[PDB]
Amino acid sequence: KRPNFLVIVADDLGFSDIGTFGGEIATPNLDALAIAGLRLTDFHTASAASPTRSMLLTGTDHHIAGIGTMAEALLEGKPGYEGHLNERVVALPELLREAGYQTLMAGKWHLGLKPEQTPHARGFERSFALLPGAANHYGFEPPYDESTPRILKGTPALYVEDERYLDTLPEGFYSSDAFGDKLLQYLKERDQSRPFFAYLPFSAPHWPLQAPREIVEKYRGRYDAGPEALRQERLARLKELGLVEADVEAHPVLALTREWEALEDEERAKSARAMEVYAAMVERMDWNIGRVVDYLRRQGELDNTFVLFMSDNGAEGALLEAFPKFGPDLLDFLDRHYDNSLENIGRANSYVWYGPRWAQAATAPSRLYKAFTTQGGIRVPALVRYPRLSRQGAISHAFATVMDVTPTLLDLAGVRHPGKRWRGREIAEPRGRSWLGWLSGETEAAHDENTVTGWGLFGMRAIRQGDWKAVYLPAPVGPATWQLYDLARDPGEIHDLADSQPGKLAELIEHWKRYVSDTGVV
Ligand SMILES: O=P(O)(O)c1ccccc1
Ligand SMILES: O=P(O)(O)c1ccccc1
Ligand SMILES: [Ca+2]
Repeated sequence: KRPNFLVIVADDLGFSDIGTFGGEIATPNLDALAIAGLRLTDFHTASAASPTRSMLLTGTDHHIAGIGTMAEALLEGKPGYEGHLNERVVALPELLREAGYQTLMAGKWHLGLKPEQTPHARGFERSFALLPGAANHYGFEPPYDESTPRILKGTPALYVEDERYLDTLPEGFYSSDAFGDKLLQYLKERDQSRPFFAYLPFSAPHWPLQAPREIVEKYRGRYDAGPEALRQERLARLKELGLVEADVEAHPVLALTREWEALEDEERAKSARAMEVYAAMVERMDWNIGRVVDYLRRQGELDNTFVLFMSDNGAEGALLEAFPKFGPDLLDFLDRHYDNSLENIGRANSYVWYGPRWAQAATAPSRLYKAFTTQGGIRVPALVRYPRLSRQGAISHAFATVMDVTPTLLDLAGVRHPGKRWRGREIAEPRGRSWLGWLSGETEAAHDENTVTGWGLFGMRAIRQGDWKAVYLPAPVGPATWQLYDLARDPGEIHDLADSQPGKLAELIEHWKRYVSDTGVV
């Protein structure tokens, strides 16, 4: 008996959004996986979507795997800054597929748009994928020409099924529902006598925030108290459930938007409606996850499926109107082409994001959010449900990263990572470490006080060894200097220890430099 795998990835979901992670959002199917499984509180991704994906599916750092910076932000020709998963890496599905696994995917790819970079070309026997980093959840497209804001030009509903670039979408297309139908179709059509690797990367709860009315309607008024009232509920509940320490000091909320109590009644009603919509996206995703899990359960296969759920990065605090490289004139265009009046928020012809204060409610007590290298952007909820593993039913604070997944699943599938050559081309070997020892109860963790780990994206840096972490946030968002935090004592990265622990910081700076050098950071 070799296990199946089901790897589920939410897009921009916050740490505490889910019930079992302290949330008020209805997430029954995940909750059952979570409570019975092992919930991780110190599992890390990268600070953004394609870099994290490239890590998930290779076992090594994104600067090596081809996604040194996002394809949207370019460096060109430099090795590892291709904008797609490149040929210096072998992908997890490619390895499993050669060792007998049915490799199935329905979801967001974000690892390349060209025929030779598709899920189909990178190891997926069957795939229904959105290739870009985002799109209108309903397939409603604005006009595409030179004047179209760059962020919208970058996010058409460009879907593929295997080799076929789809020329249209079914009527009633809603992303999370379509990903559910398709993964379910592929499972129903599988060879029932061989195991599967099912990849279910949703695009929910990623902007634009959109969900079926009948689900949003369930959260009517739930968010009228605003994002700071929400953060306080989330923090109380995280403490209550044992996910963060009872005495944790939460990092302060930093936002340049007007605070909730400064907003006029209409502004509040609309931002509350966006968080209602967001909630509805999470529940609806959860509901599609339940369709898949329930089918597997009825087939007598769930207990022999290793189930991993994770978000791909921290909650999305961005103001898309603030980076002019997303424009020109994003708001003016949206004003001319979309209907963001209150009643319409959440339909196909709205386009909203919920902004820095709602995001920060879900990353608390961590500092900031997506696209930053602080714990807010990189510490994400994750759970592992596999009953043959001995650590199950508990909360774990042991360090782990997204790069650990590939070695774990290869391990469990009984497949050796090929080493430094594959198909004759020279390739990278995983920087992650298999969780098998730790999850089978042999060891306390998969990493230790000497484990060194690096991040670097959008000019921001982090370097971590054991539980010490240094951070570099450039201007205008940080001091453009190295700050040092003891994450065991200060998980909010509030208390800069550069002055009191300068030796330790210089050690980390040295490790940072090895990292820059070993991964090809520019
Ligand atoms: O927020 P994401 O990094 O996943 C993204 C997607 C499409 C365009 C730009 C950024
Ligand atoms: O900040 P958002 O673009 O999502 C917005 C919401 C209501 C009216 C205008 C813009
Ligand atoms: Ca993401």
